[PDB]
Amino acid sequence: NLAPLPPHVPEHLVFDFDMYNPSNLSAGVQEAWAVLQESNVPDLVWTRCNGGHWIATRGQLIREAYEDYRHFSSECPFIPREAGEAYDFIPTSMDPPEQRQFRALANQVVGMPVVDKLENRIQELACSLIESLRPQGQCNFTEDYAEPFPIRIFMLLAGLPEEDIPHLKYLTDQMTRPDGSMTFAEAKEALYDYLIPIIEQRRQKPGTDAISIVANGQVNGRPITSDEAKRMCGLLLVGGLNTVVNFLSFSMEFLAKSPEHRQELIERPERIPAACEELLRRFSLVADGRILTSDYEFHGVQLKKGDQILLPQMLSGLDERENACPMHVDFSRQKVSHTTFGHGSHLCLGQHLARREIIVTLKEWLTRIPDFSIAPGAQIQHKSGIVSGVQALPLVWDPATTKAV
Ligand code: HEM
Ligand SMILES: CC1(C)[C@@H]2CC[C@@]1(C)C(=O)C2
Ligand SMILES: [K+]
Repeated sequence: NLAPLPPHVPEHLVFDFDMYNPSNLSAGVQEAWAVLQESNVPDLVWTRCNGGHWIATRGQLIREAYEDYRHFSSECPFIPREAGEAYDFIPTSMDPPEQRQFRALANQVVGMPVVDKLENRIQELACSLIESLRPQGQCNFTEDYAEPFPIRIFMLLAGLPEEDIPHLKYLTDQMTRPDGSMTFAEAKEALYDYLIPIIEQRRQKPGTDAISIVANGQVNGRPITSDEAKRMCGLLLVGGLNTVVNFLSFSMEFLAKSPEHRQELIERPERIPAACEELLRRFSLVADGRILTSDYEFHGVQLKKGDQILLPQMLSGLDERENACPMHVDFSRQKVSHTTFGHGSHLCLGQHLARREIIVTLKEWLTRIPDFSIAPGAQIQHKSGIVSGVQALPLVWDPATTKAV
């Protein structure tokens, strides 16, 4: 159902795009979202779907809005409104300068230093998972690697039982790609019920894991509260279980269909970091937004206080104004422009971990399984939401062409 058009919204700016089920989804999710950048669509439109909200379609506007937190607040960053209001993760639900201290603490646990420290376990796991698959001559990448690799590394960092992964993944799936079984608030409360006793125990008997570090951290001179700890940890769980996990599948689906791109990285490995960046652009997958703090005219459009605006991080790099031939993958672009990891004060803190996991995957997989393809008769399907994903990715290969190291 489309929501009634608000009086202040001109009819020529309406474009009923459903971020949870785009029309051209069969052509791939990024392609489905790119229809918003066709010549028939204004730079800023209003969709009546999911309660009704604005959507900035150009990199220029997305960057702008993400910078101007005074007008575009993180307080209600998710669509639909019920989700945006229930969303209380730290520091994502706060605007500068309040998020400052909280962002610093989260940085201690998932920042650059920590990624350096865990580099060996990351390399270890990738190699391990891949050496297991190698002889099989086939695998469902989404469950055999995309999920275990990033998630187990996160469980290791947070000090959580790998036994809890299925329960935790389901809950985070409901917060990014809702299947209807639970509302955001319900998924959040279940997640919080899981976290609370664990935070309690670690505040009493502190450890070296991320949860202990956060739970016993200091924010602005005083100790962090159990609630604040819970809200930051809730966010870490989502980032850990529902980001790289989804992205790896888009990348590997592409590689499975691009023999020439695979060989290119095999021959010239020094290019992998650039290829990681290019894949991050072409297969960007996040889309959240902000809320108007007051009436405001943005690029000739009258925005009303309380209006929600989706600022798809995914679109900036697909914008032909930012990158020529945006849908083409070219590992040697002189500049890969994108906002895949966000923009503004909330720029992703886990980006260093994400890039390491991606780069390690690229090199390690290609070393052992240089030639692979999508299973014949496989119909790959994508799913859309706050973070898009791949339903399943059936891969097949000849073991005789692979090699152990
Ligand atoms: C492919 C990988 C990833 C992508 C595309 C991604 C994307 C994003 C985006 C777009 C934002 C900003 C959202 C906003 O402004 O409202 C963000 C923030 C954040 N990300 Fe990531 N992320 C990735 C991986 C991770 C991982 C592995 C973690 C770690 C668990 C993580 C933790 C965070 C945190 C804590 C923030 C909040 C920072 C703040 O509010 O100041 N992310 N991420
Ligand atoms: C939008 C995000 C990818 C970023 C990290 C996890 C996520 C869903 C958030 O809530 C902030
Ligand atoms: K909120």
